Amino acid sequence: VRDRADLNKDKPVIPAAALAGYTGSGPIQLWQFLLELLTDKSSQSFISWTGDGWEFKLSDPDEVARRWGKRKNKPKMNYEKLSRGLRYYYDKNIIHKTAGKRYVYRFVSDLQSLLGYTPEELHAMLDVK
Amino acid sequence: VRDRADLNKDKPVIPAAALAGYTGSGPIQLWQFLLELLTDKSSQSFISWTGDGWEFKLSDPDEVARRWGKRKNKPKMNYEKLSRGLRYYYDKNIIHKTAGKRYVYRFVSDLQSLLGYTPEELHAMLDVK
DNA sequence: AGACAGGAAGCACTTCCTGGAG
DNA sequence: CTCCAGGAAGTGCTTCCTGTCT
Repeated sequence: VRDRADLNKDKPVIPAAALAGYTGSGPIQLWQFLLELLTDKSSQSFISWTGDGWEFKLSDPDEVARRWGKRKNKPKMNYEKLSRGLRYYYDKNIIHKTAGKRYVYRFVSDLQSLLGYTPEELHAMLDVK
Repeated sequence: VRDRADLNKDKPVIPAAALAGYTGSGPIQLWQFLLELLTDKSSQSFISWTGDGWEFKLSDPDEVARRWGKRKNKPKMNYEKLSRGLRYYYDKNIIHKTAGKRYVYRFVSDLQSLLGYTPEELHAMLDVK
């Protein structure tokens, strides 16, 4: 059995650069970035899936903001501003706020027809219940 | 003498990403993009310094646009549009258009005191004139 | 107080287009 | 024609602020 296919490795399952390159959507966007962090085993301490579908929660809001800023060269980035970005998604039907729960948002389920992966397949690949 | 791990190889003398990080100017901008290609030995075939100060020339506009498009994930990018972005630099005083010379522009923001380099030195680190 | 909704203004283009000069 | 100038509209935030709830 020479032809070995040991899947991927230890890198974000859905990296932002590739997603954005694939869709030719322009420079990387906030939701694409959060998607990368979420499909990456290591990032799991400051951002994770709540287990309920596409609902995710920013366990440590500032760590996520710090990286968002470091990624776009916006040193003064933080959650108060990062979140304004999310609120604009409410109309564009991309992400919605999970009312009543601190730091909790949910992608619209149509992300599944774009990614090709099911929230459950993604949960499995990583490790969440 | 092992401490001879001191190179000056084939990587841009001024990467756009690092320049942006150094200034914390946000996503890579077009003028930073062209700066990187101009300070990269391997790109002297489609874009290069004309030898007069910071005057540069797009010897192959389409290749520059293509590359520009690939950096920001905008596959439909062409010179027609890249040059529109350049024109918006006139009122911002970042670039001046050499009149009577196809595809020739000049950086006019004070690049020397921001990069620390000199038109001459950069000309030296490269083989231009 | 911090989380959160959304108005307002600004930034750096990207995309479309009229129009003028060589 | 192609280059080139610049108007006008739109995107995806970034930055700032009022106001509400909790």
